[PDB]
Amino acid sequence: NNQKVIYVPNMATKWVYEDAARNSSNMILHNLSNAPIITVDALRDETLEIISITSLAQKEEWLRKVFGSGNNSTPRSFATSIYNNLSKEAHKGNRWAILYCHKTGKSSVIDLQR
Amino acid sequence: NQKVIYVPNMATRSKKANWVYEDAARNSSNMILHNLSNAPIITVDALRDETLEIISITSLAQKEEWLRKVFGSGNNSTPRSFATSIYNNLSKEAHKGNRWAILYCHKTGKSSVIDLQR
Repeated sequence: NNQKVIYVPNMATKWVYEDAARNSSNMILHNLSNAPIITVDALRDETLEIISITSLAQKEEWLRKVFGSGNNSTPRSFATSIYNNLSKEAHKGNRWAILYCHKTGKSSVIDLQR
Repeated sequence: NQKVIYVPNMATRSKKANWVYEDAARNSSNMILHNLSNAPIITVDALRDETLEIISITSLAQKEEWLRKVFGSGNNSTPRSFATSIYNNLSKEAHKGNRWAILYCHKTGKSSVIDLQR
């Protein structure tokens, strides 16, 4: 039942660790279970990557990286819609969105507070 | 029943769509939540934010590149031994095929979800 908790000490600086850590994971599972699920037909691997590691805080940089360039660009209306959806969820004070790509069958967890 | 939101990409279609999404997105997400519910939790006393953010976005595939990215700023004061220990614990889980780990900082209570298969 209990999730494995692995304490990793820092030499420069246990039931208590385990309790706090399990409570944290459980809170995330709770919030994740209420997160919106954004669904798209297809996403380039590179696009999903940049979305999965890029802060929403600078809108133009997010768009610039997601729009990409030239022959390998991502449609602007489509990228922009993804941003506004993610951003809307973020501004509600919430941390998570799930991004599902049908072509791939793959879901990814997006941290909106990155 | 979380909200499902379809974002269309007409530039890539012959024809406008077309509930298959609305239902399949739900299923893959349920599978995610289930696996995450059981993901190992790596817990540390504290971690510099600079180091947390890099760990949360970096592949475990190559250890030397991971360390390279973690200390890329030349100004990261996280002890190298501590960073390496975190890598080894994360890697061990990733080697099992596990997609997910939670990284939890007890000092702050800050908790991040780690994709172990970047």
